[PDB]
Amino acid sequence: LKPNVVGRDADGNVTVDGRSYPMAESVVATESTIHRSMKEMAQTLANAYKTLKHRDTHNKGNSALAPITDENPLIIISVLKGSYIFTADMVRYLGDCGLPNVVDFIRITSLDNLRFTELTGKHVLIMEDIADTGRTMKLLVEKIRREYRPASLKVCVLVDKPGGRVVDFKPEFVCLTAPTRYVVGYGFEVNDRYRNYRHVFVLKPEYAKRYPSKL
Amino acid sequence: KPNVVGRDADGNVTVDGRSYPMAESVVATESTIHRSMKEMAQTLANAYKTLKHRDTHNKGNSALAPITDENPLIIISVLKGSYIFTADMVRYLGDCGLPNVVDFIRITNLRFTELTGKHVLIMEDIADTGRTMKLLVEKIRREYRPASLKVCVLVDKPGGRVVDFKPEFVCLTAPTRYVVGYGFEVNDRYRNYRHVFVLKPEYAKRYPSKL
Ligand SMILES: Nc1nc2c(ncn2C[C@@H](COCP(=O)(O)O)OC[C@@H](O)P(=O)(O)O)c(=O)[nH]1
Ligand SMILES: Nc1nc2c(ncn2C[C@@H](COCP(=O)(O)O)OC[C@@H](O)P(=O)(O)O)c(=O)[nH]1
Repeated sequence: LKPNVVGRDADGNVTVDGRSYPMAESVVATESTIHRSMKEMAQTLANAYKTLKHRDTHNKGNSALAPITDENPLIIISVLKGSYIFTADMVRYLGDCGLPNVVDFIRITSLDNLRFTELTGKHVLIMEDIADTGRTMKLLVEKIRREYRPASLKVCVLVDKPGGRVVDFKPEFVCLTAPTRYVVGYGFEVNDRYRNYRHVFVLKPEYAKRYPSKL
Repeated sequence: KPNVVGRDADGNVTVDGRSYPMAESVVATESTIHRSMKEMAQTLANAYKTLKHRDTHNKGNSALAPITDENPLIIISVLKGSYIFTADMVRYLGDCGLPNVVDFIRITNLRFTELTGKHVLIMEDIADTGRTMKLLVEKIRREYRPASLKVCVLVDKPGGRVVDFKPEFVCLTAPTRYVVGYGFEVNDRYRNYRHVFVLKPEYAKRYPSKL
């Protein structure tokens, strides 16, 4: 939550706190902005699920609905790969707000299904890093809904790019909004590069095909 | 940054006012964990910074290439218990200026194919008996043939060693007890906690239901 300083070096490259980022054209959101919006999002999510009830799978002898506890946590589906840093930070923030949850990962590239089998009648939250065309999440929502029929199925995204929509999809929860540009940093990649950066940047167009070689 | 560890009215372990009824005791608070990882990031950095390996960015070049954004350090992370640890770690690695990329493998899966002649580092949450990592190391070394293959762990429990395996890099050393928090869990519970706790034995079988 430390305040970040955005500037330019002598070469004219975008710098954040003295560190130069030659691949960046501009700054979408510094680390401070990102975590501030995730802390408030955690509180938003906590308020939305705190008093909710879903099917009891801890005790199968019970027929009544059960509140969200450690026995019957919120089911969080994290979308590999870009969402793993976003998810790691968020679940800890959710813990601060006292929201019981468990995470299973799925790998989608428009492939690697869930290990969880009890999603029926459960409150499920999908954690995706970014929504652009909306195709990835639209396909994922109807797939999860058809195969499991959860009590609820909402989507939380770190970054939303509404200007790039091609289908009818709206994330219930949105941490940040970005312009219709290719962004990098904090999960966002260019052939797995720049993923571990602490800020979200607009990528220079001349860096789009920087690393075409197979990893 | 430093965390206040105490006890509430019921004798339950508390960290920063928040009670943890499942905890027997605190292994390491968030501040300690993060301090260790920052130092480990520096250790890793100084160990790979000057290293050189196969250039796959430019296959036209036959000479070895330094670790750059073109040819990054290959990091293999093990789902699921190691993703939070890996998340924090790669960022500290970014601070220390070490280019790296991460692929995940689930064991209880690698999509990267070009590890040959590359420096590879495995990020694992815990090493106990050593069986999990000894098997993973041998599999990679014969099915990818890397230039180097070292393991970095968050928690080492050397009193649990029953096979021939010693991780090159260790953040925290713990006794032979079952721990929860910060990646470690019991049936996926308590994984999101910011600290590592010794679990009460009675809580070991608290969630027998399949997820
Ligand atoms: N780095 C980066 N990637 C983007 C961006 N916008 C879209 N992608 C692709 C994909 C990310 O996932 C990883 P990958 O598996 O695709 O490599 O997300 C697809 C959904 O946004 P969609 O368009 O709704 O389907 C962006 O601004 N930056
Ligand atoms: N929460 C927690 N988990 C632990 C602990 N000790 C070991 N594990 C997990 C174990 C495999 O667990 C299967 P999974 O559910 O994680 O997939 O991993 C041990 C291998 O590293 P080993 O060295 O070969 O024995 C511990 O103290 N606390």
